[PDB]
Amino acid sequence: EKDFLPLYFGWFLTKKSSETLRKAGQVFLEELGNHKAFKKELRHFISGDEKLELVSYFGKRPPGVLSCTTKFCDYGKAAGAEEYAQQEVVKRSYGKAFKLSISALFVTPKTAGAQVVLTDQELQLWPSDLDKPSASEGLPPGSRAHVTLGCAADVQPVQTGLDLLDILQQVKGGSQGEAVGELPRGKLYSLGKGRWMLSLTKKMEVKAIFTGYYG
Ligand SMILES: NC(=O)c1ccc[n+]([C@@H]2O[C@H](COP(=O)([O-])OP(=O)(O)OC[C@H]3O[C@@H](n4cnc5c(N)ncnc54)[C@H](OP(=O)(O)O)[C@@H]3O)[C@@H](O)[C@H]2O)c1
Repeated sequence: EKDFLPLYFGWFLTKKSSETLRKAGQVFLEELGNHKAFKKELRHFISGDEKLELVSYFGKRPPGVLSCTTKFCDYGKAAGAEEYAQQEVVKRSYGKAFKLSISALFVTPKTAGAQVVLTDQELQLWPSDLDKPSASEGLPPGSRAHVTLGCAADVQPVQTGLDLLDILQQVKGGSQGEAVGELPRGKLYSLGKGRWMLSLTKKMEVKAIFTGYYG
């Protein structure tokens, strides 16, 4: 027989970079929740019902260290998972160190995350797979790349990547609007339908190892 694969592949940030980014994500959620322009849009954010504390709202958080997922394999059950694992480049890079560039932080009524911009070599570790779900269109590859920081209670694993994909798809169409504020890290935007994106002024470099997760 052949040996079974991980739940997923990806970069797994260092203790430091996880701690460094996790705290940075949590400062953002308070700055946002405590922002007037934000408090103006709770009607589009939730359904019913006062000021909301986003850090408890996104109550489902990463147990330990943060990670950027490349290919979710589900132990071989997922499509293209098989071809993706035998790629030479995936085998070349398994165990190698990497640095990732976080260009922005976002929030929607479902997820909080951090956009990841992959380099050209890192993009080679991105699955150029056949069966793109509606969102992938239009955006350069690797755009889906992110790190999950939080999810609302009843939200499913895939949504974080889709939330970012929907947002970028809108910036694509030029519906960003103008920056409605200058958060301490950078520029803020309201995209409607309870969507937001902060474009960091100095992009955050985190160090990580490309490996697989089983658990
Ligand atoms: N013994 C245990 O059971 C144990 C112990 C410790 C921790 N855990 C946690 O339990 C989790 C198990 O995974 P899960 O049930 O949360 O999600 P999952 O479906 O098992 O997938 C795991 C990861 O893959 C990504 N993913 C999930 N669905 C996807 C899809 N349709 N397309 C692309 N990527 C997808 C997500 O990463 P992104 O959101 O980053 O894209 C997610 O964090 C692990 O993440 C681990 O942290 C479990």
